[PDB]
Amino acid sequence: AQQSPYSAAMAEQRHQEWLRFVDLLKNAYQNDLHLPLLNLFLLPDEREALGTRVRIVEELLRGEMSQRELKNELGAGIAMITRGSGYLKAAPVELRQWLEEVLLK
Amino acid sequence: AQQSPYSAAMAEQRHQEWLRFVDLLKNAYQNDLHLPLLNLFLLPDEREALGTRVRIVEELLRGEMSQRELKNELGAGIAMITRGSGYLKAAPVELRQWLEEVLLK
Ligand SMILES: O=C(O)Cc1c[nH]c2ccccc12
Ligand SMILES: O=C(O)Cc1c[nH]c2ccccc12
Repeated sequence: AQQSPYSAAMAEQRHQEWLRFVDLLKNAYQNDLHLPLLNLFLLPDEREALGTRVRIVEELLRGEMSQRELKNELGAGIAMITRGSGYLKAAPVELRQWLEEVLLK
Repeated sequence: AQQSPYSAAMAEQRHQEWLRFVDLLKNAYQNDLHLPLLNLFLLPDEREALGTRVRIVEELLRGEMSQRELKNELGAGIAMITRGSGYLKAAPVELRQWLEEVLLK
């Protein structure tokens, strides 16, 4: 319907594969195997990017850090700030409010 | 290139930033917010890569697919298979045993 069968079939396969990762990691957390699982599946630079993205989201929500501090401290230029801001705007409000509670105390 | 206090301090700061993401995601799984959280923090191509890496690891552990089949079906050339094989060999025994259990049924 929304996609032609070739595109739909590939998208469904990718969706199943993504959820398989999500469920594997879900159970790894319950078994205290999440740290080595994430070391296996994410490269060091990918893990660093995730740590830095959390700080970018935190500082965007907090509102105190300047654009130039975002670049110099977190490597986030104008375009990245605009993309990150867009992701926050697109997220469910419930997630955004939860992030505020957890990341901002 | 023996580590200096400067480099050690920055490495520990990056480590704490990574653990902060890990804990944030742990708590999102507990509140059923992991799916929107992962859409915020990972780009689509990064999510696809994680889904494909799970299949690569599964098929490496199962040992049935050939190198040509891994390339054709999963996009994993010989260099990536060598890296992935090395990550599995370096994983802690508890993780390798668990992955064999859950990925191979
Ligand atoms: O080595 C890479 O290019 C990325 C990567 C990270 N973890 C992996 C597990 C299996 C296959 C590839 C990867
Ligand atoms: O847009 C990017 O360059 C990657 C990215 C994904 N989620 C983010 C959240 C905050 C800042 C950057 C990103």
